Amino acid sequence: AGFTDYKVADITLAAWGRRELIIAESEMPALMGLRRKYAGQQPLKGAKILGCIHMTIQTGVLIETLVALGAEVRWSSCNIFSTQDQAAAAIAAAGIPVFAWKGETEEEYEWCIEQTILKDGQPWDANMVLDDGGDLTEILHKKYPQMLERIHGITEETTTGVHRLLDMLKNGTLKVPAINVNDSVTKSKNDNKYGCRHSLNDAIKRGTDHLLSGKQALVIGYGDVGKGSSQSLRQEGMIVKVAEVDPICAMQACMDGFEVVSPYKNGINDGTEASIDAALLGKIDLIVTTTGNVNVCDANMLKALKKRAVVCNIGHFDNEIDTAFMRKNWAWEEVKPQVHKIHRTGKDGFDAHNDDYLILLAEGRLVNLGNATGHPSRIMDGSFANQVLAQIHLFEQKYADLPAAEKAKRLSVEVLPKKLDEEVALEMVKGFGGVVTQLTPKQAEYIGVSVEGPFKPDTYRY
Amino acid sequence: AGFTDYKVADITLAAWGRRELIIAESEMPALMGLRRKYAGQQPLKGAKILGCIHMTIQTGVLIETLVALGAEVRWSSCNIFSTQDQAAAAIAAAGIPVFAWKGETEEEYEWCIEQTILKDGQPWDANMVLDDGGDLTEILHKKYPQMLERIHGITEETTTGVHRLLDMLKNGTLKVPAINVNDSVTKSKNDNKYGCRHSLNDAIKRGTDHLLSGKQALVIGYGDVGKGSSQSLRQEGMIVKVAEVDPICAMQACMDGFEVVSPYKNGINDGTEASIDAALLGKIDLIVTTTGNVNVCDANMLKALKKRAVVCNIGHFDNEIDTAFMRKNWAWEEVKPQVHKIHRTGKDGFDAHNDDYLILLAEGRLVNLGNATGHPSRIMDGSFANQVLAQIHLFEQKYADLPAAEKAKRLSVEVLPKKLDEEVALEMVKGFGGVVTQLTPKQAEYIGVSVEGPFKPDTYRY
Amino acid sequence: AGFTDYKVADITLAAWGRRELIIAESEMPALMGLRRKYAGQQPLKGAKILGCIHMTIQTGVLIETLVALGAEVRWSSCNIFSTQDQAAAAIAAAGIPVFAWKGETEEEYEWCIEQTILKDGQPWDANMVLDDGGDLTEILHKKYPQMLERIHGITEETTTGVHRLLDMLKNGTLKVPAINVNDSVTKSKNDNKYGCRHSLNDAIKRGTDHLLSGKQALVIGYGDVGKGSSQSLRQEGMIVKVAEVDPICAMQACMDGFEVVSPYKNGINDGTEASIDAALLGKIDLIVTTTGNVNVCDANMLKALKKRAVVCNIGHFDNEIDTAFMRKNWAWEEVKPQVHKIHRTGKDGFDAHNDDYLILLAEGRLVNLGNATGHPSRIMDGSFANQVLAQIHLFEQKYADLPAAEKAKRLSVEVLPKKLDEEVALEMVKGFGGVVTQLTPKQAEYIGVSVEGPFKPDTYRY
Amino acid sequence: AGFTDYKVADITLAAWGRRELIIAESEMPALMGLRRKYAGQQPLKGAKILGCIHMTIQTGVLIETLVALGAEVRWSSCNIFSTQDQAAAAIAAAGIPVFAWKGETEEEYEWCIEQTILKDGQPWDANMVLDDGGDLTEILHKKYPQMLERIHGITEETTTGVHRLLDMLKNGTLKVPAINVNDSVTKSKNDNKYGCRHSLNDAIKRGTDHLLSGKQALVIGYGDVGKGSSQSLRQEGMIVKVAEVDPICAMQACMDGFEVVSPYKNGINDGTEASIDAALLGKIDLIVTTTGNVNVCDANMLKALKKRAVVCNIGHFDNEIDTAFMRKNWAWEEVKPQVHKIHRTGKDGFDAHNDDYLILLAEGRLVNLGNATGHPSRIMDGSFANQVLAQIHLFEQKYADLPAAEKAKRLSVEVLPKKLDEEVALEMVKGFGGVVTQLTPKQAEYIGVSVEGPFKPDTYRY
Ligand SMILES: NC(=O)c1ccc[n+]([C@@H]2O[C@H](COP(=O)([O-])OP(=O)(O)OC[C@H]3O[C@@H](n4cnc5c(N)ncnc54)[C@H](O)[C@@H]3O)[C@@H](O)[C@H]2O)c1
Ligand SMILES: NC(=O)c1ccc[n+]([C@@H]2O[C@H](COP(=O)([O-])OP(=O)(O)OC[C@H]3O[C@@H](n4cnc5c(N)ncnc54)[C@H](O)[C@@H]3O)[C@@H](O)[C@H]2O)c1
Ligand SMILES: NC(=O)c1ccc[n+]([C@@H]2O[C@H](COP(=O)([O-])OP(=O)(O)OC[C@H]3O[C@@H](n4cnc5c(N)ncnc54)[C@H](O)[C@@H]3O)[C@@H](O)[C@H]2O)c1
Ligand SMILES: NC(=O)c1ccc[n+]([C@@H]2O[C@H](COP(=O)([O-])OP(=O)(O)OC[C@H]3O[C@@H](n4cnc5c(N)ncnc54)[C@H](O)[C@@H]3O)[C@@H](O)[C@H]2O)c1
Ligand SMILES: Nc1ncnc2[nH]cnc12
Ligand SMILES: Nc1ncnc2[nH]cnc12
Ligand SMILES: [K+]
Ligand SMILES: [K+]
Ligand SMILES: [K+]
Ligand SMILES: [K+]
Repeated sequence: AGFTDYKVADITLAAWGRRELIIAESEMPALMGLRRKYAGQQPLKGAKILGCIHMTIQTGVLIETLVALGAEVRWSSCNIFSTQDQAAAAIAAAGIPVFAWKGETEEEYEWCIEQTILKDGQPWDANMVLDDGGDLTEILHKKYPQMLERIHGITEETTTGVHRLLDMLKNGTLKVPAINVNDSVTKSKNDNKYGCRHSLNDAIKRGTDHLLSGKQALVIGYGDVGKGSSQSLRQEGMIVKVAEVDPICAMQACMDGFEVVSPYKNGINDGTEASIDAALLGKIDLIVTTTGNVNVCDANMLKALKKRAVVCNIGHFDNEIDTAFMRKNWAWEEVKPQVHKIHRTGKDGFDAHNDDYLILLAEGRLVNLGNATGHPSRIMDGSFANQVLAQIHLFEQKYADLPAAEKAKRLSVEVLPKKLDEEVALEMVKGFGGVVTQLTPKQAEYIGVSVEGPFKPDTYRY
Repeated sequence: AGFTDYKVADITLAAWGRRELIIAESEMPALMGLRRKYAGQQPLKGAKILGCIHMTIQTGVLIETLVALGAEVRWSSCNIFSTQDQAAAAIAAAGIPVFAWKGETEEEYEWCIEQTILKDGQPWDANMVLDDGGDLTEILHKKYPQMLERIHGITEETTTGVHRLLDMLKNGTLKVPAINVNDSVTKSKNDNKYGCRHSLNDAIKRGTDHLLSGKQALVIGYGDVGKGSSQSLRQEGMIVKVAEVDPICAMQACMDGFEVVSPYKNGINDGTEASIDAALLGKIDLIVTTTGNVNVCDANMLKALKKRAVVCNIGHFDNEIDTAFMRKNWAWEEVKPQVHKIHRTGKDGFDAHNDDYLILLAEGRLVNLGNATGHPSRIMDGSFANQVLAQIHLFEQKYADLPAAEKAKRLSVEVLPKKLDEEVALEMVKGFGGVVTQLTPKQAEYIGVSVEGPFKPDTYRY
Repeated sequence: AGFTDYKVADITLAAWGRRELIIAESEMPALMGLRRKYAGQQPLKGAKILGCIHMTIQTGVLIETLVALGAEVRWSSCNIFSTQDQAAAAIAAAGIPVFAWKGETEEEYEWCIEQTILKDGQPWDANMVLDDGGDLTEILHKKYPQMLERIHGITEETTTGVHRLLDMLKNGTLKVPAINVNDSVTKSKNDNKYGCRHSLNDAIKRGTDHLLSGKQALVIGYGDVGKGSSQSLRQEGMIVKVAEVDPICAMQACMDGFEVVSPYKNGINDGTEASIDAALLGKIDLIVTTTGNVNVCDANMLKALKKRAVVCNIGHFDNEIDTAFMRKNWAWEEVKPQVHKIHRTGKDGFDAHNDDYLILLAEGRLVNLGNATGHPSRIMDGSFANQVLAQIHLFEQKYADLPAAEKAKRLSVEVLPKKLDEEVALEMVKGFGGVVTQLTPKQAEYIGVSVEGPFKPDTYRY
Repeated sequence: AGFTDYKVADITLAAWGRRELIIAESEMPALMGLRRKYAGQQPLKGAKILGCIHMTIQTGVLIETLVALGAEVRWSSCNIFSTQDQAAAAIAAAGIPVFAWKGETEEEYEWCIEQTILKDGQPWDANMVLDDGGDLTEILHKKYPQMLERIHGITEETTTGVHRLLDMLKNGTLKVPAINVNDSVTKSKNDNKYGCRHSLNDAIKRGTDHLLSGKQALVIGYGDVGKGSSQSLRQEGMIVKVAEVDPICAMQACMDGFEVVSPYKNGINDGTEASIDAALLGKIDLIVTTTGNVNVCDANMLKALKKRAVVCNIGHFDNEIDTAFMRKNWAWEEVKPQVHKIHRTGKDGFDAHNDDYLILLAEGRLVNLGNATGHPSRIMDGSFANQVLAQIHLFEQKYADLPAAEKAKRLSVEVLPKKLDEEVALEMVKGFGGVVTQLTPKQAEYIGVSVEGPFKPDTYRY
């Protein structure tokens, strides 16, 4: 009962967090099916996992699934605003080291990751990594390279983090093999698209309580997150316009019934105020960045936006919006946590009744997790069942224990095989009460598949 | 001008067809852009293309683009009901050999393909093949192998035809290389999905004029065609249920807001009447097959359907529905072309006032093309720009002229490169008036792409 | 068998029309329930009904219901393009006088109405009137006032016709009592709104085969027809803008997720070209008029529309669009019946390849009936069950047989009582397989209604 | 300033509340337009308003508009869970008597109303009443008749309160005239419908964070609230079924694309368990009551619901659900405020891991206000502009000062005139940036209206 190896906002929130974990378990059949399937086998016995992912109720169910399969863990959040304090409390109260609270400073964010890496002031004997966005992976490679000599693999959650892993692999700087969890269909579709459909409008309502119907939105990007975000707004009755640099994604937006526009005249972002389509931006009530890119809602765009427009970002990092420009030039009036009016009158105080402001959500950080609770349990079930399978695979592979010759042929970034992707999906469908049909032998022969799958070639896009 | 090398329903429909071709050209900017870009170069000069694809207005613009780039062609439809007679007439009146009419018998269908293959009773000097579904490809391999010796390639339109090509490649029986046109994103995720969204409800309305809002539909399959078909019906207000054998596609259906059901109890299709979920099928007003598989709307399902339900197929071939069972056992009352009441009372004549019938559309053949006009020009623009690019590529490669050892290195089924897919998409977006944004050099570096694209890795699923 | 008292396009279409009538009966449970309920009673024995309403399959079922209840009728269509020739043929072949074909001239339209009014060159002994739009009503009042001395009532179908009846009543020129069928909920909602949702996109697809998704629409008006029309387009993925003069209707459009715009700068229609919002009109691909008003798509709007935009009208009369201006100034190229390219280059012939044209559907007449088949049977069931009830009521009232004192207290325009409106709706719900719940006595007492209804006060708006 | 005449949860929330009021003012152009138009005239100078309506931010803007026009007020909430504590704090900190907090007991709820009625232990000098649901109106009639002698009128917000007023009028017990604010179009067809569309899914997400897409809902009722509620869930991807006793509303549900079902076999609610459609209720994941009626989600329905279904009510009063049965028989586990697991195992404690529970939101009280923030400011703008106009009208009429014979002529429940309804709507449309078109004199004559409106007859249903 003398557990002290944690730091959370308020340990007394634990009972509430535990009640929400018990509900979440009932919403996560793929993940809880893995718990039941592998509990006796203990496939993660001896695993010591450094985890860095949004400390939500859903991540709590992931953590306790890893522990139930035999692992020890040390946990932090991968964003300063995404922790649910009741989830962090419930995990700490169960005797699991977690360093996470909603509303960390940047210094506290780094300190939290460091508290997972170090145990009693010395490097923990970690041997597995679970990451979301690549921050823990980067810190280990830059600051604790000796620890990577003992680590069998990294399982990376998100599009931005995979990009960072691939840059390291191309540069010969990745030191351990990784699984790209993002690119399972039961992750990328379910989480990146459907999760944002549920949680974007949720976060905007909680932050502002604004009517969305009848108002004008601009969604920057139309990848998986942009697709789900645009739907989140369109289904509420917003008039949604979409920006894109990828003409295939822009084609999908047109065919999906959106008008495709650019913030810049003729799409040319030459850096001048003259290039901004001021007429377009002057009619926009809400802008949402979804790109994983840098400065896609720039200073000149922010200057041109309609008065009282809402500005938010649902991509991984806040630099999608030039919030640095806003910090330098405009006065911030906090409405409530994660909601700020940015007064474009200047930086020297503000007029509480000034009409020329923007509303920035979550200080430009991931808005669904910052102003609401991120994706719902039944969606995160897919992503996190993938994470568990990937942790099992890399931990059983034992890369750190292999001779150097075996290591060279295994230093890669891989995806989960389609058969496992299908098995996760089947458990998700059953959670809805859906009934999948079984092919007859003649039908399986006719289309050239096994009755048990996989049902599509690896090239299939769904 | 003394041209007689054609067979169509009614040559006097040519002027109407030509008016619709001129409209369609204005709806097909990618295809007409290729005409403008390549007309001076004449990249298909010397090409002699056997074409087998639905003889619609959209196919007319494809044909005339190939001719405009230097090709000569001989053309037939790939389905007995999909020709638009005014399109066939306009092509024949332009001096282009075409053998196609709406409402062919099976014998006439085979004769029409044979009239493209033979000219003046002897093999035409063909050197290229454009196919949709693989029927012409199969006839050439089985009956005209000497002609394949001089053919440089096949460009195949559709999922079913690609499967047939891959079976041949794996068995060592494919004799010329092929391009899988289906799997461009501007084909598969445009034509297969959005095309069916436009044209399924269109065909049902033309065939029956039934209100769809408030009625119950069952869509068999949730691949690209099943996704577009379900949306076609849901957007009209149908209550849509979806069946699937692929749990990933079933998961998408659930997350897209559909109830996932099986015609069989617990999904087990064991051939007994007892396996049919009679309560489910007894409530269905419309069943649509979308699978490319065999007997997915089987005899026992047809016996169990609600009285007066509509039965149709939008997959390539009619054997998705057991129409043979219906021909053997039940009396067919033609309402009008491509609309039959199937009287479940028996086969010995019918009672015009019997209440126990099903309405079968297009005798189970592709319903969008059989009962309406298939996909609209602005969607087919994508598929057919891909076709032209693929014809240019295989014709310029000149496989038939290669030595045996070089043929061996090039005998493959390939897809178009992503850069070309993006260039097609860009023209389509411009056709909507969409404006694609250009990355700055810093943004392109940040995400690791060229400013000119491609913007996604080949693994990206959109 | 010597029946000659009719004029239709082609009597040989009768068997096809009869097959479609038999299907339509199965889609019209309220109307066929009235047939079964009242057949023995013959409540319309002795009725001699002049009917003027779109001679569609649905009107055929109405006609034969009146006849089955004892009436004699003489029928014409209320629009030159709305007849379905197979329906007119089936009615004529059954021995019922009908004068109607698709594609009448204005002179033929008037001649057809006159052939119902006259029998053997003399006024028919008509005693009831069923009208849609008020043309027959107007002709009787202006040209055959003596016939109105024998007529017990008029049952008027549509919003425009009711307006005309109310003007006559206010002016003391209406000569017989009328029932406003339009304002039953089972008419106005079902027909005016839902019918247009089904049939507007249907007609545009049949006329043009244009992709609608991703394109820009302007719907003029947001009453019942404008609401249904906007939904017909939005559900196809159009980007729909709405114009209105009624701020309450405009508020609904905003809340329904549409941008509300005016063709005129600041909404001020001063008659000058300068007042046109040329930037707005230059981006519109489709304009649909829904108002029942005059010149809502005027000459200056037509001049400013985007090249190749589609122009159509779904209100009752063609004068919603200034087609007279187009006839005077621009060359018309017929694509096919009810589809014309209007070449804005001038009136002296046209260039078949000119890019500066508009596509006008149905020459500006009701587009759903002109280019498709109007509303579906299951929707028209509501409107036409109301018509039958209203004919029974007015015929049984016997206004023409009353003393002058009784006539004065009965010269009114009335609606059907709510209890009958509910009974029609119940039969419609049952046709969908819907199950209405029965209030318990305690619940009925709690909300202050009878268990049998009516369930709402007459002020309720639904 | 020494003000103590209030009771709120926490006065230190005032500054947050004031920030949200200032935002809400920018979202409420009709209400703020009334403030600007009437501030100089002071039409409510001398008004002393007892107000009983949900103490939200939106109600704060209403209160301060009344005060800005000259009124003094004493305020309470009309529901124990609907107060936003920061709104109550901001109003109290402005020196306005308010007695309201989120989470009142029933005794506290009654005490709060009593603190508005009494000032310093004696009747306040009230002369106007603003009510939502009729509780304050009932207390005044039953317990404070002498106070009603000096009250000029009641302005009643909601359907349930209007029903109570009409019952009193019919029984001869209503003592002062009333305005039915509910039945303005800018109230009923804005607040009742669109408000629930925004706020129902909002409350469910905040209370449970459940994914809604792909799950089964049953909405009891399809009036204004039921229509908006069904849309709230359907737009999230729920499979929504609708129950109704009114066949017209049921017909609308069918035509809007919903399956219409009854909890009872054949719709017969005879009080036996055998009458429950157990198969139907066993598949429902969420039930929402919308009726204003009693016991529409009864004890037998609650016993039959699928395990872990969510149960909630968005009608005015909690007796739509038999929560009394649940309090008597089943154990309640509080998850967090306004979220309880109802364990169907029995009442003698509960098992935290029991799978057989229902999730009840807001203890069966109005869920949008109990678990979220009710309707958004831009929707409440309409309702509350109507409230202000109604207060001005009844206060200026001065009923309490009239002689008995004149009171008799004015004792009524009336609605606001259409012209005012349109003027409210126009301000709302301008708030979206919408542009209403002005009729030309010829067009106004053609349809029989004034250029200034009203544009529709009083019978028009929108
Ligand atoms: N908040 C969440 O819950 C959540 C969930 C999943 C992923 N993410 C993050 O969201 C981001 C996007 O992820 P994704 O999976 O959608 O990636 P994606 O690659 O599928 O899509 C990003 C899109 O942005 C477009 N884009 C890039 N630069 C642009 C610019 N300047 N203007 C317009 N469009 C531009 C690209 O063309 C691409 O289609 C990543 O940072 C990812 O880590 C967040
Ligand atoms: N009519 C058209 O215009 C049109 C357009 C494109 C393609 N097609 C044809 O439609 C068919 C489908 O093409 P696609 O691109 O959608 O292929 P696809 O592979 O994307 O989808 C077919 C789906 O059917 C499912 N399926 C197979 N057997 C099943 C069964 N017994 N029950 C339920 N689901 C089952 C598969 O799991 C798969 O997801 C092919 O024949 C293709 O050639 C028609
Ligand atoms: N084609 C069909 O099947 C069909 C069906 C029903 C009715 N109708 C006809 O459609 C028309 C409309 O009927 P409705 O029932 O919708 O009537 P409605 O009164 O409910 O709606 C007409 C709307 O037009 C608006 N309007 C008038 N002038 C306008 C202008 N200049 N600009 C913009 N908006 C303007 C009005 O404000 C009103 O809301 C009538 O002519 C009716 O007879 C046609
Ligand atoms: N929560 C909110 O923000 C909010 C907003 C407006 C009104 N309300 C309240 O919601 C309730 C409904 O208001 P409304 O304006 O929609 O009223 P309404 O009269 O328009 O609709 C109620 C509907 O319930 C139906 N109904 C009655 N008993 C039924 C039963 N046993 N089963 C099924 N259907 C049944 C009626 O037929 C009717 O159509 C009222 O109590 C009102 O005060 C709440
Ligand atoms: N609820 C959630 N938990 C963890 N990671 C997430 N990413 C998005 N939503 C999430
Ligand atoms: N199908 C139809 N028949 C008759 N009148 C109509 N009005 C609209 N559609 C109609
Ligand atoms: K969550
Ligand atoms: K077509
Ligand atoms: K029809
Ligand atoms: K609110």
